[PDB]
Amino acid sequence: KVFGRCELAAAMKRHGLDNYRGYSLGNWVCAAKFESNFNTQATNRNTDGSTDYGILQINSRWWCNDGRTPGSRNLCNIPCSALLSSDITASVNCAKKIVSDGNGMNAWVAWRNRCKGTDVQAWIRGCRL
Ligand code: NA
Repeated sequence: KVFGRCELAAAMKRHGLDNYRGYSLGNWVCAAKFESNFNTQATNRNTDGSTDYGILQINSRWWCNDGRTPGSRNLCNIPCSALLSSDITASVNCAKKIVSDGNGMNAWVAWRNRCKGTDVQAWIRGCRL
């Protein structure tokens, strides 16, 4: 599923991401834009041989099982394929664990490089939430 911007903002807010670990809704929407372009089916291979899955490009190195990432963990206890669903529940549940791991949203290199310190409220502008 390719989410619309306000459509994803609503879904994230319903699933309690708005101000989760102190990160406002616009931070999450911004991260999703630059990680996946709001596409739940987005996959990208990393240089280390792990893969990033779904709207928030969650990494098989630590967070989900894809069966092809040697010496990797599955800390969200989910198949990485579950992170590609039209229903973002799994991605949001897993993202809550990631952002709690100690470095906040710096875990998402695209958030640090493209969203951090920017006017992230622009990403929820005009949305009925
Ligand atoms: Na894994």
